[PDB]
Amino acid sequence: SSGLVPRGSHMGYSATAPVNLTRPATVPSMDGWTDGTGAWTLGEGTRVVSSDALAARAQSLASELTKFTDVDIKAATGSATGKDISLTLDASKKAELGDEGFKLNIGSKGLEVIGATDIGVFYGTRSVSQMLRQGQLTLPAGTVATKPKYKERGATLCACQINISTDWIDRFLSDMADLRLNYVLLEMKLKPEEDNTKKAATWSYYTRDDVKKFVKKANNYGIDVIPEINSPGHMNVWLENYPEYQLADNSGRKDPNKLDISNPEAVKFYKTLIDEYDGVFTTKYWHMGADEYMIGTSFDNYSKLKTFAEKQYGAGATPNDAFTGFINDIDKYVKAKGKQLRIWNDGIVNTKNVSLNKDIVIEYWYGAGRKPQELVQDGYTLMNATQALYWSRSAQVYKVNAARLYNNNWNVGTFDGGRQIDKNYDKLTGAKVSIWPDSSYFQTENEVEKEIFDGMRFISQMTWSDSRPWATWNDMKADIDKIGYPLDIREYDYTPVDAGIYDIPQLKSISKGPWELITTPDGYYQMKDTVSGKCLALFTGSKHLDVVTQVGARPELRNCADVSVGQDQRNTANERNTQKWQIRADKDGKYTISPALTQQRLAIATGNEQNIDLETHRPAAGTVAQFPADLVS
Ligand SMILES: CC(=O)NC[C@@H]1[C@@H](O[C@@H]2O[C@H](CO)[C@H](O)[C@H](O)[C@H]2O)[C@H](O)[C@H]2[C@@H](O)CCN21
Repeated sequence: SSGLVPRGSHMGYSATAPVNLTRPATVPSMDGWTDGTGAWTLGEGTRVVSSDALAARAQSLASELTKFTDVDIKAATGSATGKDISLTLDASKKAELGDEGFKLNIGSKGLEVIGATDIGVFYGTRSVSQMLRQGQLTLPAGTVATKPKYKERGATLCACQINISTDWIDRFLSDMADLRLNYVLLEMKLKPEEDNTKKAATWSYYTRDDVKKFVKKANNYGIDVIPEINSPGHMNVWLENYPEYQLADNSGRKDPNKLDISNPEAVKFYKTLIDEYDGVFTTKYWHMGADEYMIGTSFDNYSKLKTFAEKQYGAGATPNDAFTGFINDIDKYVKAKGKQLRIWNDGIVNTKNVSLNKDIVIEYWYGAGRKPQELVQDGYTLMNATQALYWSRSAQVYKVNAARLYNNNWNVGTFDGGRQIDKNYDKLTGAKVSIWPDSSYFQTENEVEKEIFDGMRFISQMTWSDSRPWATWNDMKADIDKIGYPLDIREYDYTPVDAGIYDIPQLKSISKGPWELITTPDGYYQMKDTVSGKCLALFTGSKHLDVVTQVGARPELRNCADVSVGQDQRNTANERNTQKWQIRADKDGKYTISPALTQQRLAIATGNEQNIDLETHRPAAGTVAQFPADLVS
């Protein structure tokens, strides 16, 4: 017989270790590891030891490691033993480590993590968590120091028109932290509450309380959450109810997507929104978008902007000048609030009388138009937001192919359309992936989460390490899978109730029930009415992005769709996903039911809910309808 038995190494340091014991992988990679003698084992009695200042980081790391390892790991202050993980903040090491980098020393003093900042220590602890959560509790001795090549590393998350649940955003933020990603551009609506903007409080929106909460979580993770309110284009969700601010074409037809930048009350409305955001985001940036103002048309159809340009910026001024002038004016405005402005690059147009301010960060996604190398020559600060790093729920042209990018040698200087710039350009800030909803019924947010996994690891690797230590993408993939999600994602209770037969009094206006609940692979439920044999759907109402956003829309019974299939079944996506329901448990015990696509909450209508949509249609009082959570708590 083989005699196979667990090795069962003693906890702490051992001078003996096999020469080729695996060093568990991390993402980002920690390049330039220097091997030392022996190995260190996490085991019974191992503690995370730190100063008082780092106590919170130590306690959190101990708790997490206890969960992953099944060993009771406690935090402590005072002296560390070779059994222990030590956290050290040494701010004198800024040259070696920078604002975000860290050093690991693994040896007879235990596992030491050193950073020059709180975020640095935290980022070192992410590698420690990654290394210890792969079923191996012995780590080869040695040392490494690592810091990110680029300062901004992250994602555009367009939580726009449709709502991305705050629970999803919290998970997203935990995933970003695991991956040492420090940037999220969040295009979203913060619920407008002043008399002069409140008619734009249509769904999707986020409450001030909800934003304050995820910004606080982000900041603890070293993540800069930058808001975007796109302007002067893509303004439908803001101007629908304010036709007075919409731009009319030569024939007098207004577009709810277009802000009239010649109307000073329209510009003031935009600035009012900036002021509303300022109370809840902590970032020093403002992103105003400036993409696709004239999509589906041209400035020739808006002669009024030419007229405005000439008045404002002198004879010969063009609509491009007026557009750039609006950008420069928003720059002036947010600077005076201590912020730096950011735009999308298609906002950079050929001007005559006005020139675009060079203190504006350019996030470059669109390679038609002024080329990267040209902007380099100009001296602009640039972030790589290539379309190669896009996902869309509906536009299948936009699915990140991490394999292809890894194998083809993309790096952060590889701008849109494969146009290379010097990756060491001293004003290249970094790079990001971008997560766009577009026609939104094709994929649930949970399917989005599954799909983006590989691409998030790819961008993490190339923005921090800018190296390819895995021989191929497939080698990377095997290690990223072994590393897995951070604790918070593993803990999220996607489906808190068992499949089965339920009485659901909230649904009595639809059927007396009972209801058969079954779970879906994306972490939702289908709810079948045992009376009619049909399934509950949120199907009907006014939409944005082909998803029902109408506050007060009522659910309905429809023939049962097959909820067991994946997102490649595009032909049935709408019937399927309109039949998916998210069930959450209260603090504590009570359950809420939300349409998976809309992320509003079912409630019995009282007739006292207050919202712009409800001024013009209300569900019959006492019937069950969807509402944003803030109108029904
Ligand atoms: C920078 C970006 O690529 N802009 C152009 C478009 C994206 O447009 C956004 O669409 C969302 C809704 O999905 C918002 O309305 C936002 O204001 C727009 O900027 C679009 O998502 C994406 C891809 O479809 C391809 C082109 N970009």
